[PDB]
Amino acid sequence: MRKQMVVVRAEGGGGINPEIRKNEDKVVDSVVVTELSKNITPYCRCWRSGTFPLCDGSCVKHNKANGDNVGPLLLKKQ
Amino acid sequence: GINPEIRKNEDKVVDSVVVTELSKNITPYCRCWRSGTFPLCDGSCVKHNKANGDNVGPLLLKKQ
Ligand code: FES
Ligand code: FES
Repeated sequence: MRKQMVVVRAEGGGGINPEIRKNEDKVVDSVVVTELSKNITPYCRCWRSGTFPLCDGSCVKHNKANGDNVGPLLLKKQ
Repeated sequence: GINPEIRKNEDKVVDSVVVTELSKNITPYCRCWRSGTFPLCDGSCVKHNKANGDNVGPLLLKKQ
């Protein structure tokens, strides 16, 4: 959408992940659950985190800008 | 927007998993907000990806 080479990604389209790992056929991440170190580890469901697949709070910025309500998955040891 | 309809009465939709409670060897959790079994993945991602030229997929929680 909007070619200047540079493609400006204007508007919407149907997608939800404009930027992350676009070279991958399908972005899947795996967690072997015994590898968790903290009691609670938040995982990103918004495709905006700078530490994706972890949540860095970018969801907060996305929600306010877009009138959305997404948030992370909390993996808990206990 | 990312989430069309899930739990709009919540200003921020968060789910928790106590990993010792998982039953399947690999349990897929939805990151696309299209699953009919959200927060689980039911493969709606695949249809979404095809329809919208996207490449999103689940988080897989594995025992081994
Ligand atoms: S940064 Fe994506 S869910 Fe928090
Ligand atoms: S149904 Fe949403 S990630 Fe598979």
